[PDB]
Amino acid sequence: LPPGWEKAMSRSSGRVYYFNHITNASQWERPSEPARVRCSHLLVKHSQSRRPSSWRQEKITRTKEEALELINGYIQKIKSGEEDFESLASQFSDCSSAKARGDLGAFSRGQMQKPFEDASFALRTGEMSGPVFTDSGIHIILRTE
Ligand SMILES: Cc1[nH]c(-c2ccccc2)nc1C(=O)O
Repeated sequence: LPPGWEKAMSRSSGRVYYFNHITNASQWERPSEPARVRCSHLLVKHSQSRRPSSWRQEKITRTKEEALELINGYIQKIKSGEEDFESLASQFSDCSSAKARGDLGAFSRGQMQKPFEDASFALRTGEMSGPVFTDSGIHIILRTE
């Protein structure tokens, strides 16, 4: 299986699924290095973020756990097709890239927070991460190129 991916057992179904420990993605289907990738993200900040402030809210007070709960709700809606990623990034991301539907442009290794970068380089084009934790807060990442 590709970088980060491991086979696991579903705790509800007893069905096998696949989990990626670098991107925190999980899916039923079995899965399948560029100098550069392009990603969008949706950032949810919490009270322990390096800067507990954003365009959305002068003082961020939600807890880390309450942030993870928001992130998980947004991932469920994205995966159900109830909302799309760009639209949740625009409305709800605590990063100023929200104004570009979360798009960060192309970057190479050596530029982003390491957990952010490793998750980005382990997604294939089109794929979305699970919750990715950095000092900025909690991220959903979409690799677009
Ligand atoms: C406002 C913001 N954006 C990001 C970020 C983090 C990883 C990748 C791209 C942007 N960090 C922050 C921060 O305020 O800490």
